[PDB]
Parts: sequence; C-alpha cells; structure tokens
Amino acid sequence: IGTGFPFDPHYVEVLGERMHYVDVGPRDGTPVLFLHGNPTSSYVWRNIIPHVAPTHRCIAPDLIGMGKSDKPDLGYFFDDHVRFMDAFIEALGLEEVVLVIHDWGSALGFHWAKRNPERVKGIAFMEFIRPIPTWDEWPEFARETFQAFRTTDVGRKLIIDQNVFIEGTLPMGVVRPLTEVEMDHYREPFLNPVDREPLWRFPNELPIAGEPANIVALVEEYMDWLHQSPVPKLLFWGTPGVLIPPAEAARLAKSLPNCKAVDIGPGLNLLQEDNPDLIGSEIARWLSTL
Ligand SMILES: *CCCCCCNC(=O)CN(C)S(=O)(=O)c1ccc(N(C)C)c2nsnc12
Ligand SMILES: [Cl-]
Repeated sequence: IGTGFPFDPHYVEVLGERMHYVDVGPRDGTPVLFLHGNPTSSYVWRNIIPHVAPTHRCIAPDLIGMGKSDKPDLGYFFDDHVRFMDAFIEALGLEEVVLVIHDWGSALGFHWAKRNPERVKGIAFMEFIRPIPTWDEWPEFARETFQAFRTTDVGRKLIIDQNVFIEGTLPMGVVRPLTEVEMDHYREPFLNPVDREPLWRFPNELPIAGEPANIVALVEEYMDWLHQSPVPKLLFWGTPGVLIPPAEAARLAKSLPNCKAVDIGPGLNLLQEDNPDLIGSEIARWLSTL
C-alpha cells in the first residue's frame, strides 16, 4: 500500500479562503468528487484515485481547516463546512457529479445530494454518519474516550494539547498497522496546536443520543432522502466496522434502492487504508456501468 502523495497542488478561492484539492484525469466526462472526514485529508483517497483517474476526472478537496487548505479562526461547526463545500463545488463549475464519501465527508455529500438531487449520478459511500441512539452500545473505553472528547476541559486537553485524535484515535481506526510515514502525512496539518480546532469540534458534532439535535435532524433528513432516492449506490463495508457494523451494512444493502454492497474484508473506520485496491477497482467498474 502506497505511502506517498504524488499529486500536484490545485487551489481555488472559496468564501474568501483558499482550499486545496487533488485534480487529475480527463475533463471530457463526469467528474468524481471524493470527500474525506475527521481527522483525514485527500491523503485518505491517494490509493483509490489512481484506479479511477484513467477514465474519469477525480476531484478530492481538503475540507476548510484541514489538509493543505487554509485554517481561519472559526468554530468549524458542520454548517461551516457545508458552506465552504457548497462554494467549492460552485467555484469549480461542476454540474453533474458522482460522489465518493466517508465519515464527515458523507454527511456533507448526502446533505448536498439531498438539496441537489438532479446533479448526482452516483454515490459511493463507506463508514458514514448516521444517528447513534445510545451511549451504552459503545465499547467500554470508546464510550469513555468520546464522552471525554465531548467536553471543553478534558476533551480540549486531549485533542488540542496532546493531539490524541491524530496520535491515537486515527490509527485505532485502521486494522493494519499504519506506518510512521503515513502517520507523518496525517500529522502535517496539525503540528501547531491552534490548528487542531476542527479535530475537537467534529466529535462534538457527532449525533449521539439526540445531541446535538440540529445535527441529528439534518442527518435524519438526508437518510430519508436516500431511502427514497433511486440514484445508483455503492456501499463499502468491513468487519467489525465502527460507524457501520456488518449487520447494518447488509440491512441497508437490501433497503436502499439500486445499491450494490462490497465486503472489503477486515476493517474499522478508514476502509480506504485496509483495502484501497478493492475500493478503487470496484468504483471504476461501477462507474463504467453507469
Ligand atoms: C468517523 C470519525 C471518527 C473516525 C476516527 C478513526 N478512528 C476510530 O474510529 C477509532 N475507533 C476504532 S474507536 O475505538 O475510537 C471507536 C469505537 C467505537 C465507535 N462506535 C461505537 C461508533 C466509534 N465511533 S468514532 N470512534 C469509535
Ligand atoms: Cl469525529
């Protein structure tokens, strides 16, 4: 599995800020938009894009405050990302797109697809955001850790000062052992503690046990749309998973209209890091059928 990032930088002005994105492949077709989540960047798609780039345009932005994009002093709430990603998509002059989305990128991708259904010809998704009914279902320490993250005293000392979301939570979401070179690529954006604000805000935005209600409602809305939407779907899942366990994946595979499911094998959250070749190859095959 490749550790390098051999993609030239592209930048565009979005709501007064500069956003970095990968942009490769032919212009004469339908572009594929890749949206990462917390605490990753376009780096998470590095081994998947090369399977799609030969035939389709691949666009992989770094969310505002993350990757190589600018880091303004903001709260970095979900609505803040929604606004920047909206203006990013319009800045590139994109009409119709295929979405490839993960974690908080899935929230952005689904929320966009809901509001712009005519402009979405396909949605490939994996380990995506859904409402979590209770804390009790969480594993012992994961419960303790994320409840702690969702505070201003301990959570900030953990994520901001100690950088545990990068140093601990991130590699714990990969089944295989992430190398130090790969960790360094993920560490790069957050060397300065002040730049770690999005890393702390995202876990506080997670819809867990009704809180926050605004995020829960927003998430509930795009799930309803997805059940009703006849758009083609590709759901990658792994065992035991994290946000999406194997039983939930099989359930949605049957429930969601026009939805092929793919088993990547062993996997937690960053499925891209455990089986990039299968995810990359299957997306390409799936695109050639659309
Ligand atoms: C999608 C945003 C978080 C992804 C960060 C990657 N790291 C992990 O997922 C680490 N996990 C293995 S965890 O042990 O911290 C963990 C365990 C369980 C759950 N759930 C019960 C959903 C979880 N949600 S986020 N991290 C989790
Ligand atoms: Cl998070």
